[PDB]
Amino acid sequence: MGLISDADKKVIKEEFFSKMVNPVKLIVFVRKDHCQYCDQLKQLVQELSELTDKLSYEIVDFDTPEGKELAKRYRIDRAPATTITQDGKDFGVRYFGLPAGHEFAAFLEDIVDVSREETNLMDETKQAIRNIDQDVRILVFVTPTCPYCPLAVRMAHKFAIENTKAGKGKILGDMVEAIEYPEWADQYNVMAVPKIVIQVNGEDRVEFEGAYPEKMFLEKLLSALS
Amino acid sequence: MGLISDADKKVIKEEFFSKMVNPVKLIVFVRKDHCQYCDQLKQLVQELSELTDKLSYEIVDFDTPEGKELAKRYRIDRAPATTITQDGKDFGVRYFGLPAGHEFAAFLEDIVDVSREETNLMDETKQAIRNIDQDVRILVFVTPTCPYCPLAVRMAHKFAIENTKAGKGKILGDMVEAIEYPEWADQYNVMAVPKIVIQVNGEDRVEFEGAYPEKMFLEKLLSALS
Ligand SMILES: [Zn+2]
Ligand SMILES: [Zn+2]
Repeated sequence: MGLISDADKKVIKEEFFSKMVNPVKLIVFVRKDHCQYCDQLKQLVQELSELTDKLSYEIVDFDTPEGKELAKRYRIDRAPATTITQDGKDFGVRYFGLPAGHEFAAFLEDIVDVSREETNLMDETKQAIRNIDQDVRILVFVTPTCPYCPLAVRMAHKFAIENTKAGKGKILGDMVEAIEYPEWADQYNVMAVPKIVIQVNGEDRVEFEGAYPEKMFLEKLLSALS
Repeated sequence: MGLISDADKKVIKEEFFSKMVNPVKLIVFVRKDHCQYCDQLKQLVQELSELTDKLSYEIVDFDTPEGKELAKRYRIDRAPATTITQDGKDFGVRYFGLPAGHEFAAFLEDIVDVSREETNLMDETKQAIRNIDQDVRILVFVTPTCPYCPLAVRMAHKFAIENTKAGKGKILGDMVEAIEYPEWADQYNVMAVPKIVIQVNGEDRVEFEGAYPEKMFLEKLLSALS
């Protein structure tokens, strides 16, 4: 039932989904082993798609040969994962795990921006991001209780949307819910969050902790591109 | 080196350790397998004991038959764990994992209260806590980035100190650093923190999320004692 209260539904419809333009499809990858919150993720996306005719979803079994083929196409290497697409078009906007806590609002805002295919990034930032031609993966490790984590996840996602808009689609912005991916978090000594890891061509280049303002965050990414 | 800066040392000495009365001994349990931050914990306690002659420590290897005997005596069932004692006397004040983030200040405050063998708990709360005669274990799951988590950990620890003072010593207040104990956190569906689990006689009785004020927190514990 109410993973989303009826009062919440009204707010979501009025303050978020009323701003949608193009149809968005939530492609969710799940599996049978080690998916503690997979059912919650499943029901969340289903309840959200009932609030508007511009939102749809597709549940994919990562364990199947079919799911593996789809994942590869969407550059997904783990499950649970959700990529927010514009009618199936990959925008590099992904969430690994459950978007709980204030990550929920970031999830909704991401849906709107992919739908609008634009962001509120500063002009200078947009110019730089749209010029990036290298494969970049931005991992943003977060925990459910983290006031500033959403800012970092949204920044990574705005970068991905703009690069996709430019026709490159080379930036992957990945929110990673640490509680659900302990081995991955441990790999990067994640304690304080948000912890950001920028990889270029599959190799680590820059790692830092904290939600940095737009200008400083951009600077970090550009420096990793050296 | 500086897990603790020299400026930090001055603050610690002046605002915390200057208030100590009786000697405190930090008994730390470590192991070889799955102790990612064991070395950091080790160096932290060693650096802290250098700031005052009223603080000492003892590193115990949980893997050894000797360490297992000591752990049993200190009611420790996992490693890494640190119990804050008054010259070796068990006060039910434990930390499972690294006291990073603002848990560091809570760690220092706990050292002072065990040293003083008293707390700032309200009179009514003290009266009720000192009367508890049942075995109670309060688990407080936290993450490094969690503004209100320290409040809950300190409340659990103040309860343990008072019950020990009363001559009962039946309350165990356990801070559990979720990142380091994922299996344990998963067992209790820990997402939002702090998540509190109150067990009486080894069995779960009450589970809730959030730092509740003193009165409400006490109410929760008493209700589990029914
Ligand atoms: Zn409104
Ligand atoms: Zn001062």
